[PDB]
Amino acid sequence: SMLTELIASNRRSAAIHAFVDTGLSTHFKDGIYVDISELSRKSGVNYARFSRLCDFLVEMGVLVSNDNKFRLSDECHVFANPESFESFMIKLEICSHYSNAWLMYGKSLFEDDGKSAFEMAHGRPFFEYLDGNKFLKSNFDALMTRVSNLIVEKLLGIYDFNQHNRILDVGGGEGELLVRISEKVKGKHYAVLDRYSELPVSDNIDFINGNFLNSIPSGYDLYILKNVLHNWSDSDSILILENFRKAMDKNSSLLLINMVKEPEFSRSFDILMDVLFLGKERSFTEFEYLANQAGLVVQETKVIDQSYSPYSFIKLQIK
Amino acid sequence: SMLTELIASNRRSAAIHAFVDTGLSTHFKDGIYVDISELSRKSGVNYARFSRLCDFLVEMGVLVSNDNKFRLSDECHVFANPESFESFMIKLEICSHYSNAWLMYGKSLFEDDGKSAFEMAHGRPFFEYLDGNKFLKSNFDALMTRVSNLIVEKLLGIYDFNQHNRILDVGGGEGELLVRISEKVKGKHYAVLDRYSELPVSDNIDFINGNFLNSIPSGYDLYILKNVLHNWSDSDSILILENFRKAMDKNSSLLLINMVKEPEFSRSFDILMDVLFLGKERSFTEFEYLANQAGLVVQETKVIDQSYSPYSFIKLQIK
Ligand SMILES: Nc1ncnc2c1ncn2[C@@H]1O[C@H](CSCC[C@H](N)C(=O)O)[C@@H](O)[C@H]1O
Ligand SMILES: Nc1ncnc2c1ncn2[C@@H]1O[C@H](CSCC[C@H](N)C(=O)O)[C@@H](O)[C@H]1O
Ligand SMILES: COc1cc(O)cc2c1C(=O)c1c(O)cccc1C2=O
Ligand SMILES: COc1cc(O)cc2c1C(=O)c1c(O)cccc1C2=O
Ligand SMILES: [Cl-]
Ligand SMILES: [Cl-]
Ligand code: NA
Ligand code: NA
Ligand code: NA
Ligand code: NA
Repeated sequence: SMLTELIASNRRSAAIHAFVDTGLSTHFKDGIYVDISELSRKSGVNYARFSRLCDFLVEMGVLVSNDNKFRLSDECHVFANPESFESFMIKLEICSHYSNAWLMYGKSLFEDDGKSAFEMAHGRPFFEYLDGNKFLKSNFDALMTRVSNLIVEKLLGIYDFNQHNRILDVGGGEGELLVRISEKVKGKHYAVLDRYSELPVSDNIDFINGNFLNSIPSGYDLYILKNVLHNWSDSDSILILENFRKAMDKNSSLLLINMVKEPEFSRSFDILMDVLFLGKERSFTEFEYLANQAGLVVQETKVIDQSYSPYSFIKLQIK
Repeated sequence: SMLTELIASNRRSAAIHAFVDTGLSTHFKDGIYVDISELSRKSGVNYARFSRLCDFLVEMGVLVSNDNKFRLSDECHVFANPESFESFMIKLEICSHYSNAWLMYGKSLFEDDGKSAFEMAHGRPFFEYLDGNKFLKSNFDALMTRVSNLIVEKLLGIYDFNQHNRILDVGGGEGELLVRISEKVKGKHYAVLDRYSELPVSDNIDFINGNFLNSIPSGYDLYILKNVLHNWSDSDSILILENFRKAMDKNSSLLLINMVKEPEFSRSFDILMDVLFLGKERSFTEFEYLANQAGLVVQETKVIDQSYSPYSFIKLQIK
């Protein structure tokens, strides 16, 4: 029935995980039709049991069935690429750590101790836990790198980065957003601030071990804060933006770049942010309120279209 | 995007689990519109965070919004009743044991040692593992009891049980099917065979600790095997049906009752049976083949429509 299949939504995620995480999906590059008998002989996957998984993947629209063969659907071409953001998303979505966090979600709703479902499961908040877990950290940082790579071309197209001299990407992770910007916009100073036990190394990138809850370093005319605030409470968000306002002079600019809450799109990500961080999706208006409270003003507003989600682009300056 | 929401199908299951497993759904009995402010004050659930969950549950069609209040959709009325099959399905669907089984599914497809994804995760096959896990055993047996209770009315309607005298339900679990048949079909001898560490007690029900892989007790004129064969390989299924043929005389009948593989219905359950048992869903044709190979012939076939799945009713007799 519709309802029992809704209850069993997890089966769709777990099916995709088996198909993509094993690397079986990498045999379906360039929309090629795959004979499962041949794939079974080449890969050593069980023919009868994988054929049954392929029938389910057809039902979900991941595979297209023709002439006793299967191809990826046009939109699922990304599953053939293990470097795609969707491949890294699949690795994490139903990993044990996320699963066990989701199992504490119900209980998390009856607590007001500021402990995420993730912390209730694993004993530390998300990013603190990732310091001790290479699987989660490597794959999460990899995922953030892939979605950074996807938006950078559109970002360069809607904002003049050439006007700026000193650029700091705050919570920039592996720092791939600025590495890509630095390749198109030459002759600037490029710095990336995050939590680093060992500093990353990249050509003409200054990696700074820091904490945006404590302080943001002064002496940059461009600050970038991309996909950070949705990991934080309203109070922690205001604290971060206040730390920016203190670090900024009259001429400096802050680019607040985030996935933005719109009524046309699914709320599933809003619930994941609650489970992992006690974070939330915010509308442009809700972002603007937090900026105002922190003593910042909106100079420019733009919407950037990504395949998976709309993005708010908010240029901020001190009042 | 549709694709990222497909990858994140698990979030739908986890949201329903948080809503139902906490008992919050039990505040929505009799299609009543609930004020979330009042529910938050009464239950101690966080208002803002539960309201966000309610928005996701409306999106999924579990909740219906009117006048800033929420009711269960008509089909989701079952979530208000903690004794419903749908409540027990929710409890098990994303429990840690099922999740960890699903995470071994990919690896299971490359092995041919007869070890299920579940056994690979947990160290024993499903039913053996349940002997040492009260959470899994009690909830699984409860789920089977609820779905037995749902089918009994239509089953009595399509077959004359009054013609029989000695009736054995094989792998009958808690014995709910025969207990319900017994209270509408009086004056018979009722027996239930399963794997019991302690024999259940029920009025005029003979509970038998047995093993249908080894032997079925003879002398019954009606045998019932409901929702067993989908837990077993084709070879183990033939063995079970062979043990019936040995136990049966000319006059005895075997009612093979099972969820049946139809093209119109989802293959998700077929994949779950692979993960948990190296089992599978079968068409009437495939069931008839197994029966024939065991030396049983089809006397009559009927289709029983249940809300969640179509059922095959197959009356079998010795050659
Ligand atoms: N207290 C803190 N100080 C600095 N960085 C922090 C932090 N807590 C979390 N972070 C970092 O914040 C980042 C959030 S994920 C976003 C990464 C990057 N801006 C992008 O959009 O692709 C992570 O890299 C995490 O390590
Ligand atoms: N070797 C074995 N011998 C007997 N019963 C077995 C068995 N292995 C598993 N079972 C039982 O088979 C049942 C499968 S679930 C089906 C239960 C019931 N017939 C119903 O339709 O609701 C479980 O109760 C399980 O304990
Ligand atoms: C916990 O996951 C995230 C944390 C972030 O700070 C930002 C993103 C994510 C995501 O999981 C994510 C995703 O799964 C798909 C597309 C984008 C993102 C994030 O930007
Ligand atoms: C392990 O799960 C099952 C094993 C069975 O032998 C029969 C059923 C199930 C189910 O999980 C199940 C379900 O989740 C929802 C409706 C029916 C069933 C079974 O009949
Ligand atoms: Cl997402
Ligand atoms: Cl089901
Ligand atoms: Na719970
Ligand atoms: Na189940
Ligand atoms: Na889970
Ligand atoms: Na889990």
